[PDB]
Amino acid sequence: MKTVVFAYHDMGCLGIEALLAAGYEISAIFTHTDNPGEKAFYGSVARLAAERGIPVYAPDNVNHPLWVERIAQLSPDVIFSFYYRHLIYDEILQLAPAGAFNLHGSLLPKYRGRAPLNWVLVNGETETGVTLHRMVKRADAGAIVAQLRIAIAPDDIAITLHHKLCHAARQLLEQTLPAIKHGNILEIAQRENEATCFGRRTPDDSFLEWHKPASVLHNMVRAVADPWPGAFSYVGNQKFTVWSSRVHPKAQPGSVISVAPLLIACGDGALEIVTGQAGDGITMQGSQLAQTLGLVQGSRLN
Ligand SMILES: N[C@H]1CO[C@H](OP(=O)(O)OP(=O)(O)OC[C@H]2O[C@@H](n3ccc(=O)[nH]c3=O)[C@H](O)[C@@H]2O)[C@H](O)[C@H]1O
Ligand SMILES: Cc1ccc(/N=C/[C@@H]2CNC3=NC(N)=NC(=O)C3N2C=O)cc1
Repeated sequence: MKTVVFAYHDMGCLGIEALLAAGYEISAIFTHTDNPGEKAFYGSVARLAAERGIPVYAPDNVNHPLWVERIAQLSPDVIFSFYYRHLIYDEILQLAPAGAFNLHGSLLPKYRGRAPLNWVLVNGETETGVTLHRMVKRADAGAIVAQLRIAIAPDDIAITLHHKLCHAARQLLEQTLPAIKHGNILEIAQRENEATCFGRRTPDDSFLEWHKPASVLHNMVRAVADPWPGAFSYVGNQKFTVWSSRVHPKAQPGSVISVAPLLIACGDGALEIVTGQAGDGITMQGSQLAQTLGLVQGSRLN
């Protein structure tokens, strides 16, 4: 079976890895260029393809006609997206007779959209999953071919959850790809009244507002802990990042209760800044972070 593939990130790499094991011919892979703001810790889909002799591109707009045209000539039987970031129109999606699929890290139709890895940790979800589905004009909405559910633990952060999502993702593809290759899918439409959609995330989305409950602020620390861009606050004009934290069950919110442990009063309870860095400084424990910041007992953040 012949395939053209749209992939990036660790999921991109495992997807391609799974396609090749299961015995497909990946005729070409589309991907993206890396960006300076996003710590690139993950597998490179472009290195993967080169490694295996597959043609690889990263056009900013795959939906431009010339690209539609090169894709149509490759005669993809099936189309696979694994963690690609832009929409692929119905023109490219129609070109595959056996159809097109996407692999997505959520219990669809919950957490459609972007960065569900991170969104579920922000919202303090106790479980999540991986879904493989028909890829249609409308984002993350086509019929579900398979789904594997996995539990989020309280001590989990973005990096630990991501490796569980990838582990789950590879299994899903072992449990799915032969069936797709042979012509044997139970696809079920997604239930629209259950659906949720969460949008694009930026570093600025992890600003810490200390009027919130601590466990809310703690779940933001967890959702973008390193290698994500880190939840942050300010001391004066000084930005500083909270890399890891701990909820500790009469100081007003955003006030430094103690500086060792470095403990900030929130709206409800208190959050311990276990580790953090000031501006572009090195990472340190919280007691040291205070000293560098000039924080004292009773200091006010924004
Ligand atoms: N099917 C979806 C599955 O999740 C992917 O998320 P993504 O890989 O993070 O990619 P993206 O949404 O584009 O977001 C990444 C950008 O967003 C930044 N980001 C991501 C999460 C977050 O919590 N904060 C943040 O700033 C990253 O640093 C980077 O700049 C894709 O959204 C879809 O493929
Ligand atoms: C705002 C936004 C923008 C893009 C997006 N997902 C893009 C990604 C990549 N390309 C896709 N192509 C198609 N035709 N359908 C999909 O569901 C797609 N996606 C599914 O993960 C999700 C939300």
